[PDB]
Amino acid sequence: MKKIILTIGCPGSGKSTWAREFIAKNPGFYNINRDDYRQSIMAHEERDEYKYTKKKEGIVTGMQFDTAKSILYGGDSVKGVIISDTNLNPERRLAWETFAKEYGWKVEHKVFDVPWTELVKRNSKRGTKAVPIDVLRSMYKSMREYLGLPVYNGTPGKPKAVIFDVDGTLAKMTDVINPMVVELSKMYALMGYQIVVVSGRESGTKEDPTKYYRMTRKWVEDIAGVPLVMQCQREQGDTRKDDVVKEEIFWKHIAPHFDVKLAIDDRTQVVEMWRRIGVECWQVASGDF
Amino acid sequence: MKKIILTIGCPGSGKSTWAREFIAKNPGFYNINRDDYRQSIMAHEERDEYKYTKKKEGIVTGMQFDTAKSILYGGDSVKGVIISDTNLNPERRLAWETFAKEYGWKVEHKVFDVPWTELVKRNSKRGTKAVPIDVLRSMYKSMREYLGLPVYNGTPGKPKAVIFDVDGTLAKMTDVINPMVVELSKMYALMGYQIVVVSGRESGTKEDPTKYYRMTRKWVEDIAGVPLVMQCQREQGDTRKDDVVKEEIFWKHIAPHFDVKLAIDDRTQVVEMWRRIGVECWQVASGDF
Amino acid sequence: MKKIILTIGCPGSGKSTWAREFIAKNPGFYNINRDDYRQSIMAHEERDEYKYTKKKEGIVTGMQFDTAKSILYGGDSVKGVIISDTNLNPERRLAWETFAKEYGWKVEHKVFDVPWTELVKRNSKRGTKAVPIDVLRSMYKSMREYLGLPVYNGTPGKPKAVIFDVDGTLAKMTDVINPMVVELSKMYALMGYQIVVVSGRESGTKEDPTKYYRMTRKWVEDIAGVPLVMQCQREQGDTRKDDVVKEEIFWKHIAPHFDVKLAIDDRTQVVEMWRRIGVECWQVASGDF
Amino acid sequence: MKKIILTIGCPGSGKSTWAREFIAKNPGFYNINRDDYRQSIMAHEERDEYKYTKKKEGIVTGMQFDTAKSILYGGDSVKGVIISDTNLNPERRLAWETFAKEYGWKVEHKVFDVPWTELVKRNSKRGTKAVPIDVLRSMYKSMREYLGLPVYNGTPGKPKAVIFDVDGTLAKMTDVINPMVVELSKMYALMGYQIVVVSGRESGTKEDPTKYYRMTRKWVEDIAGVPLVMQCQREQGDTRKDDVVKEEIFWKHIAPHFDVKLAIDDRTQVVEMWRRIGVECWQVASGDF
Ligand SMILES: [Ca+2]
Ligand SMILES: [Ca+2]
Ligand SMILES: [Ca+2]
Ligand SMILES: [Ca+2]
Repeated sequence: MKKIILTIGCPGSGKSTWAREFIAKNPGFYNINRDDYRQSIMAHEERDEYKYTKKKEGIVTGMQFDTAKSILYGGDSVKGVIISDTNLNPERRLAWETFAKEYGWKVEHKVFDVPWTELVKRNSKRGTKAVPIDVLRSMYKSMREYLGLPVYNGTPGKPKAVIFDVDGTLAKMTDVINPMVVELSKMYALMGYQIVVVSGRESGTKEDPTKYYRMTRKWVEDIAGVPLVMQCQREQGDTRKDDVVKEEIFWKHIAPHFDVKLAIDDRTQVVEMWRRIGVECWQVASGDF
Repeated sequence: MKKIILTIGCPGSGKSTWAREFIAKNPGFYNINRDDYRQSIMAHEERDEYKYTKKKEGIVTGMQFDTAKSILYGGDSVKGVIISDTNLNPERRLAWETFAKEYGWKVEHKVFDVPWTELVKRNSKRGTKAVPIDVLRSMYKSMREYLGLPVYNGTPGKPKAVIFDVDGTLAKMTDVINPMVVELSKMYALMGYQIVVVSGRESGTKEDPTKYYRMTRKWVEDIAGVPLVMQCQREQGDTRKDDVVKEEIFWKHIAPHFDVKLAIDDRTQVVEMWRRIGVECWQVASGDF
Repeated sequence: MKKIILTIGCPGSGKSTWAREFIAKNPGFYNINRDDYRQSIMAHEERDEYKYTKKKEGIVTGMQFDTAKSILYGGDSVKGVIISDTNLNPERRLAWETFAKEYGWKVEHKVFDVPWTELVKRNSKRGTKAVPIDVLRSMYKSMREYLGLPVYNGTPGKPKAVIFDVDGTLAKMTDVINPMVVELSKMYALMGYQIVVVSGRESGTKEDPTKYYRMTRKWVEDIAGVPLVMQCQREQGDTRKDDVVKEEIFWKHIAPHFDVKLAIDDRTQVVEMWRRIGVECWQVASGDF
Repeated sequence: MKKIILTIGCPGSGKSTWAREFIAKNPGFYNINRDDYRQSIMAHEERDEYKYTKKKEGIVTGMQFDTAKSILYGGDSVKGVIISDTNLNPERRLAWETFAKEYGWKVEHKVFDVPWTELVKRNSKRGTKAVPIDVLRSMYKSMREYLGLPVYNGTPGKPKAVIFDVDGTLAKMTDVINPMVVELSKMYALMGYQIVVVSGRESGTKEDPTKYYRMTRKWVEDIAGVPLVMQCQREQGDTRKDDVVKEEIFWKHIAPHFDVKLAIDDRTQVVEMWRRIGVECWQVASGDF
């Protein structure tokens, strides 16, 4: 049975580099792509900015299926076709499976799951064919939904709480307290909120695995006076992205003991994470690092 | 007297497009540029990512002055040279004036002041030679300092206050209140803070110039219950960027009656503005629109 | 009646620059193109070299008509479509007219006739999407056939003859004779051939309109000893390409009095011309100027 | 002693791809290049066509040595510099050795000898930064002079002769004779010239190593009636370029028994070869294959 391969990825994920790579080695497959159709029918030049239209889209979609059927109804040399689109919308993925249903073709998937941070890096350098930051975020959001990744919906029972970062949030860089924010934690203290403190600093070093955890705990507790309830920090020896560390700490140490209602941070890649998993977050300062 | 033209702009401002344009029409001038030297001495290809080095920089700087003196000490056909760099660091601008001092050349300036928002648009589409978002912000920050633009340092006397946006901040889009944030305004109400409300919505329409100001004032005051003290909104008929509107409203209506200690918003271009002028700001949600 | 515009041109003629230009101003038309389809179905990157296949072509053609019918059978907003291909093969042009026949659409033409020399200039600088020199020549050859331009088939009656250029052919640059070639003219003298001499040098200058014609005639006749029968040269004040001058001189002064059986030259652009119009030609030296 | 590496190659030879490759692995070296300086001082954009000037050149040269001395008189970390230019002019190569002489640096060479045919292939696809065909030929001509490759100056003693190709020269493609050319051989027969015939066709096949040599010899001798004196053809099993085959046959079988005064061919790559080695050649037809 001839196959129809759908690539599943956000722009910059690797879909195309793969499609060409593949097709080159597997003579028999052929590439079909929206971006290409979108540019060709406008005779656009690489540096042009395509304008969105419901009309042009229909056209483009039509061009896809028609070419699909048209290349899949050829010589017994045709192994199948690749749809190197983002394919992140489900109603669209379904559309393909149904279409391949009433013609006798199977549908396969080739995923290109790349970390948010890496997608952003490439996007910015995509240039013209780059994609706005707000659409990349949504894309990735749909990719998380396709992968099944979790979204925190709360925690019935346990007390509500606000999370605070240390570097750049409560502290400004033996640094000095960031007034307005430290006050915040103390105001959420009045209200009746539990205050969990968090930090991406390594707990300590090889020989003193808590050197920094201790130095931080001291600071927070004796210079900032943050009435915390629980403090968490990156374990010594962890070289994974801040992105990933704080999520893991949230799920394994926070989520199951608190009803998180807010998170305060400054680092963009972290703030971006809190919001994906379903946790409101306020960035207290420009943090593009 | 031969001249040495320094272009003053952030990347994407227009420096180079101008330099080539100019030189083409004014036979006699010659271009000198860091970026070019930085790429040539590494034999880099357009798509390569140059790595920063204090050593390589020295080299590059040396290449500049040497070529400067070398092209300015030529035939009486040489009108002068253009330094198409960002030239935003002052210690560097001075260096040129002193150098041109001890050789008999005058220093001229050609400014390319482009709105932040426009710089960001182009940067993202610059591709490889694009520049990280954090360095663009600093660049622009230096450009504001060179232009003399104001930076709010506070207001001795008048009462302290926090500013709140409406669309997407206090309200989520007859929309519904955004819980955590509306609570914030009320908590800053306890403390003893004056709460100024702000909005980029047009006050009203041609015939009803306050239709929206009224609809907003009602909402804020009777559904959100925000104990504001002053409400400001974009005057009907204003088609300038949100960026620009709220700054103007700040300087002409807020700054002179309040000691602003914080601003709450969600729209990135606005949050970016509050911080340039020296006003802490917390983004309560992803707002890349 | 909806229209289907076929652009007629060799690559580099201007087809695409026009299509985009047009479509931008005439909202309603849409671009369809082989090159685009050829690259998309291979997921090729700009710098890749497509490999020709009878199979892939069929595919591409199918993609054209299908999209043609598919975009021409849409909303009453669709004015028509543009086929920005070379469309130089007639069997192909016919195919379109017949197709548009059995659907109710008219076929229009938009020609982009550019001089050979200019096509070659652009081609070389086309880079990757450039086209081999032998295919450009054929293309252009088909364009001449579409324009109706003449092809010399001979001249029944008048005596046979060989044409010789002067600069770089009979003479090497008061220059000195090019031995082997001057001998040639004299050998074609034995055989029984009439020898017509030709030159792209201006006959003379403003005030002495024959200064060079005379200087040449002297040389040819008294240092080279070429037993010519007729000498022709570029009239003083003619700034048109050598290409064009010698063709005009051929048709208006040579073709009607001689049965040309060969032409000797060295300048590529001229040799290229002699052969298009149906005249054998031998290049006696590298002449890429 | 610090080194100054001169790359020796025609454009497209590989100089730059190598320089970047090298420098990346050998931290300590730095690239200096004319092309870069030539573009930077005009603020040209990739797609611009630089205009040659004796003035701008001086500038560029000055920029080289100055940067050379300037980067070679730095920290003990500087291993040396690479001059990724064509460096094909000798007066220029000398200039470097003398310069590095009066400063204490040694001069090294890194050659990039690529076949003519391959240089032409890449050039055409170089695009903007491509180089005219006439300058490539000269470049390569200088490269042959630097490599020491031979240039035939004649053969005192042995009889003079003209060489003729078969495919496309004497024959037009059991093909049919090309009238005007076959007549030529017979006319050079009168004069008193020896006629050597040559062919790039394989002599024969695996089992019949002369099948084609015989078929050709028959044709030439009994249908064209060419009064040859010696026939040479590509030995069965030789898959090297026509370019290379005929040169080898010339040096090992022709040059030492004849005083070649002309060669007739049609294939461009072959005609290009005859002329490099110092043998006049006439292309009888467009042969870009
Ligand atoms: Ca932080
Ligand atoms: Ca808002
Ligand atoms: Ca000539
Ligand atoms: Ca041949």
